[PDB]
Amino acid sequence: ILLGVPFVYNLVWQYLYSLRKDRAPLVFYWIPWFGSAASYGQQPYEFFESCRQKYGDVFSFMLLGKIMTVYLGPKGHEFVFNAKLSDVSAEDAYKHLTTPVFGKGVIYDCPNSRLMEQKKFAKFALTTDSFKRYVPKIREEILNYFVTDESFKLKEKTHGVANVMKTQPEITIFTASRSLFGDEMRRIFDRSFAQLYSDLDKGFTPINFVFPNLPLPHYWRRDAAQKKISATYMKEIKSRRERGDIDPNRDLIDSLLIHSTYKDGVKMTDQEIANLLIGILMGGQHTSASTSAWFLLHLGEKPHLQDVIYQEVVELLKEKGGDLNDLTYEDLQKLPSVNNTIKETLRMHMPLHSIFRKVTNPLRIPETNYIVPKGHYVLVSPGYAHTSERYFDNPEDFDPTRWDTSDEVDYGFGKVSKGVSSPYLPFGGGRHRCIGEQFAYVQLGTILTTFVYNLRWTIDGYKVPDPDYSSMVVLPTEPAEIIWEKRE
Ligand SMILES: CC[C@@H](C)n1ncn(-c2ccc(N3CCN(c4ccc(OC[C@H]5CO[C@](Cn6cncn6)(c6ccc(Cl)cc6Cl)O5)cc4)CC3)cc2)c1=O
Ligand code: HEM
Repeated sequence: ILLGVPFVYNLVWQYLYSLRKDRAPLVFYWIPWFGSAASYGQQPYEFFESCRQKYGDVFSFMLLGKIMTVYLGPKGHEFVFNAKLSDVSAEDAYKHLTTPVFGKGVIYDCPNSRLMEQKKFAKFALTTDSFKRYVPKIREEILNYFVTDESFKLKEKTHGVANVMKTQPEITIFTASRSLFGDEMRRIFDRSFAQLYSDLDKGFTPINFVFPNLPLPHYWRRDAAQKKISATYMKEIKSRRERGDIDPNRDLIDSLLIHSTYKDGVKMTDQEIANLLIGILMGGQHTSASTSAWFLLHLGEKPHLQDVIYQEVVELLKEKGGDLNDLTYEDLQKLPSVNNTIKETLRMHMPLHSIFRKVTNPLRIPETNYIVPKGHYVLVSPGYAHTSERYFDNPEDFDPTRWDTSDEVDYGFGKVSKGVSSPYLPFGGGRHRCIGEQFAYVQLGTILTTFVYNLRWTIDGYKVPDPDYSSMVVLPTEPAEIIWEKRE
């Protein structure tokens, strides 16, 4: 009867909290501590609506013992994405997840001042010039999946059925490796190095937000996975240092080697660079492999859209008389089917759905008397707004064409926007703004252009998969496959 005992107190307390006209409204739930982890972790945009139809734009909900004050729409964007440091912490929300996976010292295992420069150091491999050297590497890597991978084998076969839960994560990590990390880190993925990243993934799971370490196999296998992979990168670092092979514009390992001394002259360690390398590779590999998976599916549901984005690239190549191997970075900038498709795929399917900070001193919510106390979490969600009749009409319609017809601030890593209020914020905003956006459109952009150029495909049933949210990012439920045929 320690069933009534918690029930009666958590129940009676749930009503207690109703009183305070200074605390945002809270969603009801029957389980103590567990809260709405059910309804939210399964379909959270419905859940958001199922709360806005009741409470408007501002509200809260329990989540595995932790409070999550929400704020929808461009006003929520300003409230969380642009909070300054003395009220919200982005590390105190993302720490227990990313750190055990990437390693100490970097990303969220350091103060914000540190993180700001790591994002600056990174950006030295993310320039207009880098992207020109990456396009053909990324492309040729793709084509090498098309010819050597059992899902395609385009030099033997002419029709097939490729799983996008396999093709895209492998193509994504292979193209990221080959371009960001260079040829030896890519050649070393022949080995089931991949198995080590599989071991690292299975411990990069939302459950880390509460259970980041406990004595289980995939926990210790993740710990060991991070140790083996950093030391691999720590080995590439040492081997190109002592070789004198540090080329300040080529890879991201280079660029990180050069620039990795802080404002106060303090020096990132060899492992700290390796960990940050791990985070970068893993973060970008998830969010990019997802987006290419979806725009592969959606183009298979509306195969007309492969033909738009196809004819666009042959008009450019016919002006160059130069085949696909002569399709450059600046040519990506002139193919708006590709970019709007990616832009649309990111509207319909932003990879992160919730975005947290934790509250570090009481924070007054604007035009309310609600104050978030030290202890609760804030949650923006550019995703809700990405698929609301409020901000886009026919959010259901995968419409790449819909994309036709404030100055700046620099927190540390180059100039970003001061404006956060756009309904469309796939890459976030503020000091935690993403730095791989333009890079992602070079990847997704070459994946996409290469696929369409060689492959025409459909998806059987014209049923686009339902989305899953068990995981760190949002992915199609399998069987998520594509029925393809060589174009020639
Ligand atoms: C398991 C039981 C089941 C019933 N259930 N019950 C509840 N839930 C649930 C709850 C919460 C969540 N999540 C979803 C994921 N979410 C989340 C994911 C990523 C994230 O990322 C923010 C930061 C840290 O990681 C990166 C991701 N990234 C950004 N750009 C590219 N990747 C990041 C930033 C920088 C670097 Cl270097 C790497 C990375 Cl990974 O940004 C924040 C929140 C938290 C809530 C999912 C399911 C369930 O599945
Ligand atoms: C389509 C692909 C991507 C999407 C949709 C995406 C999304 C996001 C979002 C929403 C944030 C803000 C998180 C917050 O404010 O809480 C963010 C930040 C970030 N992203 Fe991306 N990202 C993508 C690609 C990448 C890639 C390829 C990389 C690395 C090469 C990367 C690295 C980062 C980093 C380092 C941050 C900084 C977070 C911080 O400063 O705290 N992202 N991203």
